[PDB]
Amino acid sequence: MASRILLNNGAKMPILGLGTWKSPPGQVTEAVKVAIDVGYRHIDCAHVYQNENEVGVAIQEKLREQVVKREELFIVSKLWCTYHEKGLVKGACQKTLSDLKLDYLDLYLIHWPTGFKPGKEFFPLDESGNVVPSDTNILDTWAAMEELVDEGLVKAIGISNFNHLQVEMILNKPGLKYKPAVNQIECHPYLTQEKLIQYCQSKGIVVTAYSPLGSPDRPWAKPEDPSLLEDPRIKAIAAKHNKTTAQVLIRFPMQRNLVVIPKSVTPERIAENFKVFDFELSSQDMTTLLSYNRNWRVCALLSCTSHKDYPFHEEF
Ligand SMILES: NC(=O)c1ccc[n+]([C@@H]2O[C@H](COP(=O)([O-])OP(=O)(O)OC[C@H]3O[C@@H](n4cnc5c(N)ncnc54)[C@H](OP(=O)(O)O)[C@@H]3O)[C@@H](O)[C@H]2O)c1
Repeated sequence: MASRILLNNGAKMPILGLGTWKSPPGQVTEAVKVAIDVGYRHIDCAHVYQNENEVGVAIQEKLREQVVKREELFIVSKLWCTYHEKGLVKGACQKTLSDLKLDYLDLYLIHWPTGFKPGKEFFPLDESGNVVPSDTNILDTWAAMEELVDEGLVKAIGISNFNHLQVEMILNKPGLKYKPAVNQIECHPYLTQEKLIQYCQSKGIVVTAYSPLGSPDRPWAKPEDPSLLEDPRIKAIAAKHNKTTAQVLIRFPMQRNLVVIPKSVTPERIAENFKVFDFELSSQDMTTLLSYNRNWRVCALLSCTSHKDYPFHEEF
């Protein structure tokens, strides 16, 4: 298992990163400092997580402390849906850069294919509860992303939560200047994503798997929901390999040539989750884990199911 994957912009991306959604602002600075101390070189961020300033304090301290060089870090952030307009993308990117204390991002993603009305609210509502869309389409927002590469603000651009028709729309864009480097999608044994992964990989797009542990801290969790970390079948694979269930769930996407971004703010778990470069799941184990697919999503963007660009009506 090599530690980095080559992207279609010629840069290398670490295959294991630290997620930061739901990491409290008073804990995430320590989480990121611990992560860099124990070997993580990739941090996954987003403006909508409301904690980039605190992530940036950790990054800056470790760069100042010469624990790591900027060229060795791979920092990812994401353009939120209320900034898809051509004239707002640069300022959104620069706010993220200012918060993270960076003068460039390694990778900047369109967070969702759905544009929303600009304004202070991240989910602007009509008086009945539906998301108010933007009329800007995915192709014009992609051209604005391409401008960020040409201005030196980001080294690579990509997409997140795009279905295969939407990836194809980008690839078929008239005048396309830069292909997406990455599609970041939910992926774990209950949402195995074979068709969309195959498609992206065949096009040279690297896939990043989010919520690899099934996001047990997601806000909308219901007791009745399936639970990866408690599934006795997965616990049995882990026991056979003398690893934790989380370590099996992180190694699984790595062996599919995916990048994976488990989140923790607990120092012991941050270190445990990185200790996945020293064992191998067999092909039988991989096929067994794939067999647990049930098309179950943590993140279904349920307030946006009538948006023209809602991604999850499509079979993949
Ligand atoms: N592009 C998108 O739309 C999108 C959507 C969702 C997620 N993401 C990204 O993907 C990252 C990961 O997904 P996620 O945050 O949904 O969830 P996740 O990584 O699947 O699970 C995080 C949860 O697992 C717990 N945990 C971590 N390591 C553990 C271990 N070794 N043993 C037991 N429990 C453990 C964490 O607890 P503690 O933190 O308390 O330790 C937290 O409650 C996000 O943080 C974000 O960066 C992106």
